[PDB]
Amino acid sequence: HKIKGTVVLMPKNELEVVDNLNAFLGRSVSLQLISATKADAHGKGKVGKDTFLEGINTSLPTLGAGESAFNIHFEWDGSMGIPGAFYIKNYMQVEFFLKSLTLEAISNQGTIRFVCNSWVYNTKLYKSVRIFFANHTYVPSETPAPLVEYREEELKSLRGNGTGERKEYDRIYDYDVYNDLGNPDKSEKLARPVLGGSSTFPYPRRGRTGRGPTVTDPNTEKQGEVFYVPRDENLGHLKSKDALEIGTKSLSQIVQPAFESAFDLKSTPIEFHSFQDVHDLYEGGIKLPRDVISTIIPLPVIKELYRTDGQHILKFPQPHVVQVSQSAWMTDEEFAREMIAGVNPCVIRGLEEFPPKSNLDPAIYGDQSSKITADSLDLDGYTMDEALGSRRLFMLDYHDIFMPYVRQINQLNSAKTYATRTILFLREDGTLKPVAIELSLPHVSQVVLPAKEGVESTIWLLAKAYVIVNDSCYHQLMSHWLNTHAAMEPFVIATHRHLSVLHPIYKLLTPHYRNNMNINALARQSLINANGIIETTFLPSKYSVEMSSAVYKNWVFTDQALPADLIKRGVAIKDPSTPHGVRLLIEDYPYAADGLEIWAAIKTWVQEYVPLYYARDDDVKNDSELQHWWKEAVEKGHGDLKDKPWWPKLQTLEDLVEVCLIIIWIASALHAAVNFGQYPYGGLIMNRPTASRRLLPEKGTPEYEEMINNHEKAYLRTITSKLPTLISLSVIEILSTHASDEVYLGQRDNPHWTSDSKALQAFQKFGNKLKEIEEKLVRRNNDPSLQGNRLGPVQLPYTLLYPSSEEGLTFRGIPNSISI
Ligand SMILES: [Fe+3]
Repeated sequence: HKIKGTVVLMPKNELEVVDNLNAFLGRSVSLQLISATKADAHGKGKVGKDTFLEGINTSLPTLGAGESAFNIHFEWDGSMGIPGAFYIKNYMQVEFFLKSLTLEAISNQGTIRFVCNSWVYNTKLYKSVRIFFANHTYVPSETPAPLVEYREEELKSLRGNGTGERKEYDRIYDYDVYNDLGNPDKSEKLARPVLGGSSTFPYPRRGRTGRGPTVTDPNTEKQGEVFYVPRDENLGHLKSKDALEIGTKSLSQIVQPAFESAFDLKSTPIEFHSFQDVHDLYEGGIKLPRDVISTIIPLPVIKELYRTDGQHILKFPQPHVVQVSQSAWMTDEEFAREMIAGVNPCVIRGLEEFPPKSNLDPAIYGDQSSKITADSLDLDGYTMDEALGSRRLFMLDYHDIFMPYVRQINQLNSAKTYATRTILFLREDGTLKPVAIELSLPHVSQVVLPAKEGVESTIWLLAKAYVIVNDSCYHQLMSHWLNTHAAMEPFVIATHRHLSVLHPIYKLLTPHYRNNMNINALARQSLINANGIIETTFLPSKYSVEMSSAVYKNWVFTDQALPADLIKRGVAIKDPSTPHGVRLLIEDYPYAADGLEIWAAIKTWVQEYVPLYYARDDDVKNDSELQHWWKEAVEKGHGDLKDKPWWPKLQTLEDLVEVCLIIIWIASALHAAVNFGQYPYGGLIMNRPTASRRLLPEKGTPEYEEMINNHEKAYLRTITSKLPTLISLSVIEILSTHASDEVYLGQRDNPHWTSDSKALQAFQKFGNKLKEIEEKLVRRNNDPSLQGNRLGPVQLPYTLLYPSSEEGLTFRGIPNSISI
C-alpha cells in the first residue's frame, strides 16, 4: 500500500536576476511523511521512512512558468494513520524553491495538499529539519494532539535566541532598533542618532540582522554588502525586470555616481534655466556623455526607466499630471485639489476656530498665534463667522511639525525652508480655494495672499512651492515611510514568531506582508541611510529620518482606521444614518469617498472570516498564540509606545476584527493611495518640489529684480536643483511601478491556501465585491458633477483606489501589501 504524491518546485536559476533537472533524482531529495493521527510513545506523530523523488512528471498541465513536477510514492501501512505534515532533506549542494506537495487518494475529497512556497537549502545548513504542514487551519486548542509539539517547535525555530549574525539561509525573525543607518567608521559626518529604544527618539523596530558593532561607535551596527531578511522574505521573481526593489540599490551605488560625474565635468549645465528645460526631460530627453549612458543602460530594472538612443539621450516618461495640460499644475485650483486627490491626500484638517494656534513652547519659539487676519481673506462673500459655522474652512498645517527643525535645516549649506500654514475655503461649488499662506521662521514671518498679476503673483507662486516642499517631505517621510513601511514591519515579525502557519490569523494577514521586510531592508541600505537617496534629494538632509521619529511620538494605531482618521482631522462627522457611519464635510473628497468603499469591503471580509474560527469572545482570550502575538507586537515591536492607553487589549471578537482590519488597510489601500501617485504627480519637479534652497528675496536685491523679470528662473533657483531632480525622478519612477508578479487585493498566490471551503467562499465574495466597487469608481470618474475634484484642471481621473491594475506605471491598482 502506497500513496502517490506530486512535488512541484522551481530550481534556483529560474528566480535569480545553470540548473540540471535529473540531478534532483536518485538519493538527492528525501521526504518523510508525518502522521496527524498516530503518535509514538512521547505523543509525537509517527514519522515515515526517507522517500526519494522517483521521476520527472511532464504530463501535468497545471504547471506554471519555471515550475517542475516530480512523482513520488510513499509506503504507508495501516499503523501510520493519516499524514498531516512532512519533513524534507535536500542533499544537493544548491538550494531550490519548494512550491507544493499533493497526495492523491481514491476520492477528490481525500486529496491532501501542502502549500510550502519556501526555499530549502542543503540540510547541513539547518539546525532542525525543515517541516511543512498540510493546508488545514487550526487555532491551537484544535491542533491534532500528535502535531502539537511540532507546531510549537517550528515556532521556536523561527524565533531564534536573540544572538548571532544572520546568514542568508536563516529563517529567524527578531527585532532591533534603527541603528544601522549611520556610517561613522567611514566618516564622523555620517554618524546618525539611533532611532528607537528611548523616549527622545522613539521608533518602530525593524528586523534584526546581527552584524555587530562599528569600531568607532558600539551603538551603531557595521555596514554589510547584504542586509539580511529571513530567507523566504527575500523574494525571487521570474522576470528580472520585476526586481524593482533591487533598482534602488543600483540607483544609489551605480547610477547616482555616474550622474554626478556628468555634472562635475561640466558636460551639461548644472541648473535648469527655464520651465522648458524641465519639460525637455520627457520630450527630447537630456543629453549625457556616452560613458554615462554606457554605465546605465546595461543594468536590469534601471534600463527600463528611460528611453535612450544608446549614445547620448536619456528620456523620462511623460508624467500623468502634464498629459493633457502642460500648465494646469500652476493653478490655485490644482494646488488645492491635490490636497484631497493627490499623492498626499490625508493631511488637510478642518478649522473650527480662527486664528489657528500653535502647541509649541513660547519660551523657545515665541508667540506662535497665527498672523493671518480674518478680514484679509476673500471667502466669496462669506464672513468668517459664517464660514466657520458652516464648516467651510480647512487648513494644511505644517507649522508645529517643521518649526522645531527649521533652524537646523536653515544652517545646512543646501537648504532654506519656512514652516508653513495654508488656509483653504470650500466654495459653494464644492471645490477648495486657497486663501492665504503663512510663512514662519523661529527666533521674517509673513502672510502671503493670492495674486494673479504683478510681482505679488510670483511671490504667491513661490509661497505655494514652500508649502509643497513641506508637503513633499511630510509625505515621503511620514505619510509613506513611517505610517506604512516602518509601522507595519514589527507586525510582520511578530506574526511569524508567534502564529503558526496553521493559524487562521496567520493565513488571513500574511498575504498583506509580501515583500515588505525585503523592500524595507533595501531601503535601510540605500534610501534612508546616511548620504543615501532621501538625504541627498529631500530638504532635511541628515535630519530626514529623525524628523519622522518626532512624528511617531504622536502616532496612534487606532487612528489609522479610515473613519477614525477622517473624524480626528475634522473632515467628517459621525453620522449613523449614512452607509459608512460618517458624513464627509468635503462631499466630493475623492481619496476619502473611494477609500470608504474599500474600507467597507475589507471590513466585511474580516467580519465573515473571524467567526469561522472564533465563536465567542472567550475563544479570543484563550488563544495563546494570538495573545503572545499581540503582546509582543505592542511591547517589543512598537515598544516605545507600549504604555499608551489606546492599544486594543484583544479580549473580544470586536477587538480582533478591529486590529486585523486596520493592519490590512495600512498594508494595501493606504500604502497604495500614498505610493502609486508619486511619479504621476511628482514626475514634474515644479509640481512636487522636494527641497527649497533660498528664502524669499528681499526688495532692493538683484534676486528681487530677477524675480520681477524672470519668474521661471526665480522658481527654479528656489526648488530642487537639476542633479537631485534626476536622481529623485528615477527613484519615484521605480516606486510608482507595479511589477508583473504583483498580487492585488482580492487575489492570493495559491487557491488552496486553506482546506476550509467556508473561508474560500467568503474570499470569493470579497473579490466579487471589489470588482463591483471598481465599477462604482469608474462611474464616479465619469460623473460630470464630480469633475472639479476628481479630474481637476489637469484632467486626470482619480484612479488610485481602483483595486485592479496591469503591470507598469498605471496610477491605479491596490496591492495586497507594502511591496514597493
Ligand atoms: Fe512604498
